[PDB]
Amino acid sequence: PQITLWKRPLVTIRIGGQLKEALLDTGADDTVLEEMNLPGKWKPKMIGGIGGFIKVRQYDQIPIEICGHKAIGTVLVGPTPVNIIGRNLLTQIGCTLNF
Amino acid sequence: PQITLWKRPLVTIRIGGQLKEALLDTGADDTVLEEMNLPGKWKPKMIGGIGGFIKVRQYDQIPIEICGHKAIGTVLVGPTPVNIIGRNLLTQIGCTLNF
Ligand SMILES: COc1ccc(S(=O)(=O)N(CC2CCCCC2)C[C@@H](O)[C@H](Cc2ccccc2)NC(=O)c2cccc(O)c2)cc1
Repeated sequence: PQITLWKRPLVTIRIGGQLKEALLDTGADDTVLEEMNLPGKWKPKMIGGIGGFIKVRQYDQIPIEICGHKAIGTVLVGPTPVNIIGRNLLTQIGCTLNF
Repeated sequence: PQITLWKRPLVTIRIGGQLKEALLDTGADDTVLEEMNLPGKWKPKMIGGIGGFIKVRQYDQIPIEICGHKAIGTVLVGPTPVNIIGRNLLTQIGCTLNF
């Protein structure tokens, strides 16, 4: 679809048979989800945002269906204010900015 | 134009006699610029993201040129690591997400 920006670009994603709302975030390098349980080995990681650095858990090769489009990639889990879909997966679903 | 997301969506913006590189950021409600001594009235504000909150100065009705598109609106000025063009100005240059 085409998504305008007068409202937050929130979409439904499917991860582990759970539906969640996530924000399409072109300013985010990474995909970062609020506290949740995911299967597999994780590696501790640190990432930086506007307010400083946080600790997150890195899960690789995780499938997510973003608004009907399939991705399989790195998902970070941690204390993000909102679930965000970043560039690593935006590229997988063929998302571009247009004006 | 169409901007892919393989790399950070950085573009040239103009605010007075300052050209700067800024992120076209669909995850940002508002525009946040690195510290600069803009003229006129402002109000203090706190904004939050990954890592917590920072203190900014909100300036209203500031003209910005973004990739040669004209915009005018609210700009938040403070100790951000990166210049951020938020949805308030993205809608004004006609910016959409497409996939
Ligand atoms: C109200 O206006 C706002 C409020 C918040 C923000 S925000 O910047 O915090 N922010 C708002 C978001 C924050 C997360 C939850 C939803 C709200 C915009 C976001 O795109 C930032 C941009 C960014 C990039 C690099 C360094 C610092 C910031 N990305 C990131 O925080 C980010 C960058 C690179 C890697 C990464 O893992 C995350 C912007 C405008």
